Amino acid sequence: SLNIKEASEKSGVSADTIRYYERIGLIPPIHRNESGVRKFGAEDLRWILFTRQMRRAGLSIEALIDYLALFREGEHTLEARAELLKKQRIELKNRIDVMQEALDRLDFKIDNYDTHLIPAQEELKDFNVE
Amino acid sequence: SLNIKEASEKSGVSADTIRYYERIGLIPPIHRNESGVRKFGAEDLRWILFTRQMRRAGLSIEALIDYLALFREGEHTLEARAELLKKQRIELKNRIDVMQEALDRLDFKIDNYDTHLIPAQEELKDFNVERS
Ligand code: MED
Ligand code: NA
Repeated sequence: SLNIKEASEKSGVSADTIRYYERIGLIPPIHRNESGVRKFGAEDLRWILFTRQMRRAGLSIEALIDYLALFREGEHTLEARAELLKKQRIELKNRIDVMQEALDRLDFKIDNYDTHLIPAQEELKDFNVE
Repeated sequence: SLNIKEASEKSGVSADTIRYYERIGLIPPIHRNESGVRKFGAEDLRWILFTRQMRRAGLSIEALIDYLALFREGEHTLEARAELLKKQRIELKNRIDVMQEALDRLDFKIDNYDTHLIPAQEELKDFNVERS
């Protein structure tokens, strides 16, 4: 198993972020060895990586906290977990759709520079009139 | 002409957000009337709308300020403006692709629940009624 410094280097998540994840219930409680120190197993690293990934994708701490809490309650929460993730999925896909509309807008503007504005050496206003 | 209240309503952007965009150079300076109040035209609204959409997509405030600055400088900056947009495009595409990775991960986990874990639980409940 890994100590926290090793877990940080492996996950690309800072040691203090890992401490925070555990304290507020984003990742399961971590084993403490005889000397009082955290020792991280494979499933701990998987929770760390999942948290890092979902947070960077915009899922809130509060949803992720709820999901781990249901997970720790065991099999009687399977249906509530599938539902929670399905709600997060729709929200995420909506965020993706928003971002893609902006990328499409940027692509249109860039095509306009490449195809029209730069060859004419004209601003869009200029060019539109002609 | 629109006033700021009209421009805020039409653009879906708060009046204080509009004032902030002008103040820091995200949108071009707005014409003032004889009273000193702002009067908005169509290109103003087009800039407010572009700014809002781009900021919401995470384009940096500093990139958008540079883009307007180039625009205001004139025709000689056209190539530099396309390069700026192209750089922002790459970075936005990368952000989207990372979000899509996360979505694929949620779908995988959701398929495991709906395909495997829940019907497994359901099958056991049936076994237990049809054995009782
Ligand atoms: C470390 S996240 C694992 C997610 C798990 N609860 C599942 O059933 O797919
Ligand atoms: Na070890």
